Amino acid sequence: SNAMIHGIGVDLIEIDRIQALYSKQPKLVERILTKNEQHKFNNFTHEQRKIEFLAGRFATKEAFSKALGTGLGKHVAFNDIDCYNDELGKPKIDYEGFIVHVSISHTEHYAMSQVVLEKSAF
Amino acid sequence: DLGTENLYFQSNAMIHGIGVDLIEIDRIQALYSKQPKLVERILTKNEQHKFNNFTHEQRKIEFLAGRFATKEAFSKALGVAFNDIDCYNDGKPKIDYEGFIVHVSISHTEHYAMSQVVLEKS
Amino acid sequence: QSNAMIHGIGVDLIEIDRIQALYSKQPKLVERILTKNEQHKFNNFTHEQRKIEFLAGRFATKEAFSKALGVAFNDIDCYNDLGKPKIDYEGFIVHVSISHTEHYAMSQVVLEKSAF
Repeated sequence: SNAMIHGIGVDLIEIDRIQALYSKQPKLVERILTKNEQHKFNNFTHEQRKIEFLAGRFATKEAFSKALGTGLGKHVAFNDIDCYNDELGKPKIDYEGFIVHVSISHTEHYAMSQVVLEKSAF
Repeated sequence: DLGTENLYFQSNAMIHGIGVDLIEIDRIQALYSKQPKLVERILTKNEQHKFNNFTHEQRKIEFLAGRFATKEAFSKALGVAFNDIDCYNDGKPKIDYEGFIVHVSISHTEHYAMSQVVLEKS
Repeated sequence: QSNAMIHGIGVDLIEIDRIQALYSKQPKLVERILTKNEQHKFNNFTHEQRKIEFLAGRFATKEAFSKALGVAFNDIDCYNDLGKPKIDYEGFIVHVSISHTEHYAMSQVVLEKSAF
């Protein structure tokens, strides 16, 4: 554990899969998003923006899990990873022991997210 | 120290920021075909020279789409006009930006272009 | 050289259909792409769509690694440790991540410089 980066993660998600499931099970939102993220999700005036936000959050959490190492990451509830936005709108995640770097991108049909977990200490 | 909230000043991070961008090539094609002059707002002179010398139209649009994704990913990692961001090739893509070490990678498929950027402070 | 912590990064996005076509047409190319270890996993998949998916992810990983480095594809052994994908290459700490959807596979690689 001499490396300064603990791990990296990336996840690509088809918007139509998220849309399908949200339509088939609206309580999907409560299973992926924190209360804070739900507040945001419910505040979007446009349904397509809601689905994009949800897809981006799902991809981000999957990327975060992959950066941790799936063997550990699968034990972290989505509800416990709060991806919030700073004052410039940049996505952020706080997680003790790391400096978490996140980036999200959207097209009409896909959402993707990248996470790099930098170690906070030597 | 000094009692400032300035994030850059206080930061102990090795990575300054990361950025990813996914672009649908069809959108770039549409944009170019119905507004060719915007290429002057996206590409530097050297990039335009290269853009203009492509013999095949599809490779021309791919180059543009890849540069658009790169400038967006760079912009997101930095936290600067696109036509002042010169992404050149060693054939590795690279961006020189005073004060930083800029790491870039670009990938293309038939329908999508993507780029990722990681910035370290010098 | 440089005082940089990172040597290079790479990303590759690949259309699954293209890999499907490659395997259908020229199944012998797999031995030029996959290491013997990877071929073992590949051969062990009982579901056709999941083995093409595995192949596509490994092709993207080799492409991404190659781009980050700036080595033969079948000499780049990507194995799983907690299930995290890993590649050993002397001089670096190789960070890798792979993602799949129905139609695309992608991989990203960050080559961190080792303070030996």
